[PDB]
Amino acid sequence: DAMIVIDGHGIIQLFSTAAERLFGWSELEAIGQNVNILMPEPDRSRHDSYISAYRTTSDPHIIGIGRIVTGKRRDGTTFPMHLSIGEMQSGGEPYFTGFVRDLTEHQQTQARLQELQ
Amino acid sequence: DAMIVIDGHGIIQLFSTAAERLFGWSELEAIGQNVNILMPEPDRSRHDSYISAYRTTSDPHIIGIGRIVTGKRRDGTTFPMHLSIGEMQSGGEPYFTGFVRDLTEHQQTQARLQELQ
Amino acid sequence: DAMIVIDGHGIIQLFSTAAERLFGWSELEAIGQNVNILMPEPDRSRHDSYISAYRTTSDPHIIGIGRIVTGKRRDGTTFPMHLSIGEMQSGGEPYFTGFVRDLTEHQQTQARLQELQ
Amino acid sequence: DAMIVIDGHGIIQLFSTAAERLFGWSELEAIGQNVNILMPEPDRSRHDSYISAYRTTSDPHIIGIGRIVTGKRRDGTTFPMHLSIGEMQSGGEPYFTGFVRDLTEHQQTQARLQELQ
Amino acid sequence: DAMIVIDGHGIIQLFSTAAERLFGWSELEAIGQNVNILMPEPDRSRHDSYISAYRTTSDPHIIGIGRIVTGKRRDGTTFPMHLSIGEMQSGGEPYFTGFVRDLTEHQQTQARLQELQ
Amino acid sequence: DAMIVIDGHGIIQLFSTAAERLFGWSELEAIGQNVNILMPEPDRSRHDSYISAYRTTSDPHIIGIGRIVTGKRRDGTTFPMHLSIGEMQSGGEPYFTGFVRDLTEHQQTQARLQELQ
Ligand code: HEM
Ligand code: HEM
Ligand code: HEM
Ligand code: HEM
Ligand code: HEM
Ligand code: HEM
Repeated sequence: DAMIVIDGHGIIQLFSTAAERLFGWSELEAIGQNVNILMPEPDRSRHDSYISAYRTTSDPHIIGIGRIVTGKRRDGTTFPMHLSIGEMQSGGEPYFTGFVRDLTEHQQTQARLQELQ
Repeated sequence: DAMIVIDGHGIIQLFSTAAERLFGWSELEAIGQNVNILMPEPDRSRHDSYISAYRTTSDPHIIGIGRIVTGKRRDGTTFPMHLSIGEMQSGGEPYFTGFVRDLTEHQQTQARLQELQ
Repeated sequence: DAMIVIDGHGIIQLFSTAAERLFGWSELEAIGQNVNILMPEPDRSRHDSYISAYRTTSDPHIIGIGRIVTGKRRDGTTFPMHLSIGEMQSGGEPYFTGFVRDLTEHQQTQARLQELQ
Repeated sequence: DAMIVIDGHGIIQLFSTAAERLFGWSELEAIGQNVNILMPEPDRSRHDSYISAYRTTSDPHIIGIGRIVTGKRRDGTTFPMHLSIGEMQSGGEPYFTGFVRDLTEHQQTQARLQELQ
Repeated sequence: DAMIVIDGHGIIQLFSTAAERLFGWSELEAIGQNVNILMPEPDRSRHDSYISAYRTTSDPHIIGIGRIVTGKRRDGTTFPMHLSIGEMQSGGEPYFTGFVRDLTEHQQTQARLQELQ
Repeated sequence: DAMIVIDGHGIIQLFSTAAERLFGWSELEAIGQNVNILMPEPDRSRHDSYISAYRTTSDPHIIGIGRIVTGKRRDGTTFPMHLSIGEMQSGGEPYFTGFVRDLTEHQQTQARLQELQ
């Protein structure tokens, strides 16, 4: 699956090839942008508050738990995806790694089985 | 899973043992019959048009894509199944191979999990 | 997954560690109790009749078939689980083995994919 | 896979259907016999010492670890199998559960791949 | 995996796309050729005798059993593969279906793990 | 599995929790060290030449191919592992991501099956 690394403020630092395939942004396009560009509203506007809340409280909601969420492609289409977040440290500052698993195929098979009785 | 081979007009040429188990027709019973006997209406009556449309346009809908569809047993019961279609040539004429995966178990587990809250 | 063994009257004889983790009862707590404590009503009150009906008729409903059912934890929360039942004999009397697979994760992933369009 | 339950002295108390298929002994034949009948020498003669050593020291070698060992069928043929052992208590005495996974297929595929260059 | 269909004399009748990828022969190249071109000697020269022996005796060695064998590519390189054979009838004559699973990756991983201690 | 990120000179920039578990080095201990500390000789001394050779030639040996290699823990024990390498760019410089899959379990099961006939 796809891999993204962000700094303590949600800025994309590293964007894997698979992330380019999934989200539609090239590495140069994605790096330097806030990770919130990869999700729809309301999560998009709230994303910084999610990171800030974790830095303040150290209380995890997805970190070490995982969660299926809605992601957004550059073309504006949305998709279901599983998200796991790793916490790292480099040069005195926090960095977060995001592993993204596209569940579009799963969602469609399930809806199709439901739709066929 | 089950395997069927048809000629360019939808006539069953080869019918595997697993196809006999799934559809309820023996090989001798199935061979020489149109593949449309394995599906309910409206697909059943439209099936020849689907094959003819592909021979004319060469524009695929399931070939090289795959699709979950409703199949029909000889006893008249229907079931969800995944279908993949391979295109072959033998003695100057087109033949199509169909690989069928019975998704009855999957559909029932899913409906049951949904029904139990 | 979890394993439980009961006598011909539904009394728990053996309760695996994994069963302790899933149901919330320790082995000493569970042993000597009727297996009906592991399920909600109406199955709970009917459970003895299910065992008695099998001893009389020898007609199986889950034995050698399997079934997804709702189980109940000691804290009173319910969960979906797959149940397989094995039939054994020891010292002239019937014993039944129950293999339990927790499908909570499966049910939640499915509901979540459905809820996200 | 196969399931066996023994008392604190290695006597078979319960023998699943799958264990009957794998080992070649029927449930009535197996129950009341020492579990050592299911393995070749030298493990066979040493088996009681393995159980006794655990009761004395409480130091596990397979319990909670697992191990691939050589098992023996009634017809005298041997096979590789994975063994996991669960420890239980019933009516003041220890009982042990053995889950057996036949690895014959695995061993043969591996030897065959090795033998074909 | 790859699929091939032969007549009662070992002549290739149908050759799937995946078979073209695995063996190196195109469908037109393969059709009309004996299936023995897909294996090295000594199996190659003996192959007709294997089919003839089955037609005479009806005693199976791979049919309904399966077997890992050495296959051969057009470029002359050999590889390990699993073979399953289905028996069919069409227009009064026997046809055989061969499902081929390339085990090159498996063999190499295994040899590599062995070579690294 | 484990994840490591290095700069264009083999210096560890990010070291995941799973990498800490596998290699035995904490993140602070690993960061700033050359990736060659994670492998035995001769690869260890040659590692810089492997990276330099890729920067010069752009000719891949593991990048986009994968390879099972011998890794080394801090305690000095070695293990078989599968390695996949991703190539990234950040702030005008190349970075490489390494995904490490511990194959110790696989190697031991295989050796054990071989050793038991
Ligand atoms: C692309 C789609 C994504 C969506 C829709 C999403 C959404 C969310 C949500 C709902 C939360 C928790 C808020 C709460 O429940 O109170 C969260 C937290 C967080 N996310 Fe994202 N996220 C996405 C991607 C990412 C990625 C790729 C990373 C890392 C590279 C990341 C880093 C974080 C961090 C560091 C937190 C705070 C820690 C925590 O609450 O566990 N997110 N996000
Ligand atoms: C048994 C249940 C089946 C059902 C319900 C079914 C239904 C369909 C549908 C919906 C289409 C596409 C029409 C469209 O979207 O415009 C199609 C096309 C086609 N099917 Fe079937 N099919 C079945 C089995 C098979 C089998 C077993 C074969 C081959 C042996 C086969 C051969 C073809 C061919 C050659 C086409 C045209 C190519 C294409 O559109 O990709 N079908 N079928
Ligand atoms: C914990 C949740 C469980 C639930 C909700 C449950 C429910 C049921 C149901 C619905 C039936 C069949 C009644 C019918 O369809 O007519 C049944 C039968 C039976 N159950 Fe349970 N069961 C549970 C656990 C167990 C366990 C762990 C065992 C064995 C240790 C067990 C032993 C049996 C036996 C012996 C029968 C009769 C045989 C048969 O009908 O196949 N049950 N149960
Ligand atoms: C059938 C083939 C079997 C073989 C070859 C085998 C062999 C062994 C070996 C090698 C040990 C450890 C001795 C040591 O390393 O010091 C052991 C221990 C033990 N085994 Fe077996 N065993 C078999 C089946 C079983 C089964 C089915 C059970 C339970 C039903 C069982 C119960 C135990 C117990 C309770 C111990 C002592 C606890 C421990 O050392 O972890 N064994 N066995
Ligand atoms: C390409 C590599 C292949 C090799 C090395 C191979 C080798 C063999 C061997 C060793 C036997 C059994 C002889 C014996 O043990 O006495 C056999 C039998 C047979 N094979 Fe092949 N085979 C290959 C492919 C195929 C394919 C693709 C088909 C069908 C399309 C096929 C059809 C048959 C038939 C019909 C028999 C006789 C039935 C039986 O003995 O079970 N073979 N082959
Ligand atoms: C820890 C055990 C490792 C071993 C034994 C190892 C060994 C090797 C070997 C044998 C080569 C290719 C030399 C050749 O065949 O000519 C290579 C190349 C390379 N490795 Fe490592 N490696 C390890 C870990 C890593 C990690 C974790 C990374 C990245 C974070 C990495 C980055 C690279 C790069 C960038 C190349 C050059 C590109 C290429 O040849 O494809 N290595 N390594």
